[PDB]
Amino acid sequence: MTVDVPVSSDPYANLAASYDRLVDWVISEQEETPRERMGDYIESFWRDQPRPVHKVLEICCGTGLMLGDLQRRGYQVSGLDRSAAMLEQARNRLGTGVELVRAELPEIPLHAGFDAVISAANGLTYLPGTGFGETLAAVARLLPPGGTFVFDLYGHGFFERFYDSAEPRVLAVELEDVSYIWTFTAPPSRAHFDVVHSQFLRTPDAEAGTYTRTRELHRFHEHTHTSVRRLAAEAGFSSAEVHDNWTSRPSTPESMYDTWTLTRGVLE
Amino acid sequence: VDVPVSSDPYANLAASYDRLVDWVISEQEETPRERMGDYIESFWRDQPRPVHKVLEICCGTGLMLGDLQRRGYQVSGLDRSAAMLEQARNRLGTGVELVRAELPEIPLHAGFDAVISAANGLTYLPGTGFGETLAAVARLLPPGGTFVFDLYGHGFFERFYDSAEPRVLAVELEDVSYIWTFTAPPSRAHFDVVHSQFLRTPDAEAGTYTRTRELHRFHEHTHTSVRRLAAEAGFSSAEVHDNWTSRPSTPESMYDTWTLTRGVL
Ligand SMILES: Nc1ncnc2c1ncn2[C@@H]1O[C@H](CSCC[C@H](N)C(=O)O)[C@@H](O)[C@H]1O
Ligand SMILES: Nc1ncnc2c1ncn2[C@@H]1O[C@H](CSCC[C@H](N)C(=O)O)[C@@H](O)[C@H]1O
Repeated sequence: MTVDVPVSSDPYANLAASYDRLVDWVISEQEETPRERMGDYIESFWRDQPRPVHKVLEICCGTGLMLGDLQRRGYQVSGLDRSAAMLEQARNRLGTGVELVRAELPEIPLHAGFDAVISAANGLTYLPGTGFGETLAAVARLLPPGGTFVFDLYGHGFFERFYDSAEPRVLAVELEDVSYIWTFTAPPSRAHFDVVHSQFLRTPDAEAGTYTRTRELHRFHEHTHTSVRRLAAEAGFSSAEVHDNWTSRPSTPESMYDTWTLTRGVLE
Repeated sequence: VDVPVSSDPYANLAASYDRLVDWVISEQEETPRERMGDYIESFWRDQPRPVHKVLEICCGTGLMLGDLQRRGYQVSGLDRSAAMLEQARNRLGTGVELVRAELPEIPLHAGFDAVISAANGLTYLPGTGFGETLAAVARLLPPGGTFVFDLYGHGFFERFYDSAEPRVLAVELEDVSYIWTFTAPPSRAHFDVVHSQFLRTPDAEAGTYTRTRELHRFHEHTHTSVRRLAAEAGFSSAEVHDNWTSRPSTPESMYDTWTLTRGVL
């Protein structure tokens, strides 16, 4: 339909069952960092901090790809996501002993503290500026002095790559049992950035060649370096560094993904 | 999942083709039929013999023929696709002669003042059938009669077959979504596009689509080859320009427009 696709309460509800396979493709062809290398970066940062990390929360934990990596390294992990469908996959991966809470950021209905909080593979880009700042504030209240918060965002280069003309760009891939078509549009103001995620899955109990299309609107926000630094300071983080895509290289106007390392200050 | 060449690659596309052409025009530099007709008419007005009877081979759904019909020419069409010709018969009416045949066969029993082929149908012919088609067209024309057609230019093959991984292009249109995958063998003897098409399923609940996949197999005919085959067919002149303009053709051209003139016997 040429008419606009509305924003659903859970844009991942139809994707959760095929998400892990799609991640494999984004890692191969769209520079997304493997969760093992994200974990290596996170652990290296933690090892530079004076307080040891044991309890870890991931917000926007999705199907648990990042949490599963940390579980295998020996951490006591917990997850939060707004999508029941994603969390069902995470439950299968992590087992029944891991706490997984369904909540929509900036709400974090957890009272006990964590030694560290993370968010991998760009979930925080779904938050508008106001809710992003409130999420940083909520994460700060879970951390002790010196505790860390490590997350990624789409970098400036992502927005310039996929929103560079009045005419929308289209990206597609055909995988074994699913075809995806992504159409990227943004308002003239560029206040947010939309992707229509069209997914074609074979229709069960139907003649060969039959597919069911579902469409979901994924609405992204660019959080600039200057805004992230301001909101981190407001939330009570005494330092905030950014690097290019889970490496030690500087973040630049070309970066496709930015990786933020925040340290909680000493004022409660 | 490999796709073979169908006898009619356009059978599943004919019903959606005119709308797809609107998108190619707005995004892939295909020339509107009115501007192709303008170019053709300007070329004809440089010839000493007036043009009235016009045949288009690879006439498809009749978009080019409809433009010339509007201008007053007596038009005829040839295409191998019954599905495409059904659309052409709707646009042009029942009085226009439309013949189903696969080039190089042209089963017609009278000549034309001019022959055309618009929007790159002749790129589906390999070298041998392309040369035989030029020979068949020459035999429809009087001395000095002209043949105007387009081909994919060198820039098209460079743009879509240079990457280390096969290029994928896509769009969602009205009731149909397309994914195109561009591959070529190492020999580069031909150039393939797999046309993966999701078309709404009639009488099914909303969101049901039927996928069909068609192989479109293209050939690059170099300028040297075209001039050689034009000479062999009996054309005395053969000029090439960039995409239906008077600008010269270059290695960067996406579309080449050929203007051939039949020689004297
Ligand atoms: N406001 C919000 N509150 C909670 N979860 C959110 C959210 N906005 C997006 N998400 C979640 O962000 C996730 C992004 S996909 C990333 C999943 C996982 N971290 C991984 O490494 O693969 C989705 O599961 C989505 O449901
Ligand atoms: N060998 C062949 N013989 C006859 N028609 C052919 C052919 N190879 C390709 N075609 C036809 O070439 C057409 C290309 S599409 C172009 C259609 C029309 N000239 C227009 O201006 O839109 C299709 O209709 C296809 O069926």
